Amino acid sequence: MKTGIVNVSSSLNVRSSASTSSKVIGSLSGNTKVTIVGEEGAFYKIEYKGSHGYVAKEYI
Repeated sequence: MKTGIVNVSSSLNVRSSASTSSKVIGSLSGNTKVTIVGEEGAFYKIEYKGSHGYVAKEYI
């Protein structure tokens, strides 16, 4: 139930998987609400903008 808050930094690149080679695919907004839904590697799974992208958990 409890959601996580994205670290209101200044910039954050969203990948397509727990791989850097995946490259960028979209940009997420800080302070955005995301209902976590699983995790893999040094990244977590989320669902926003009707789409899904991986994000670092260490930064959050």
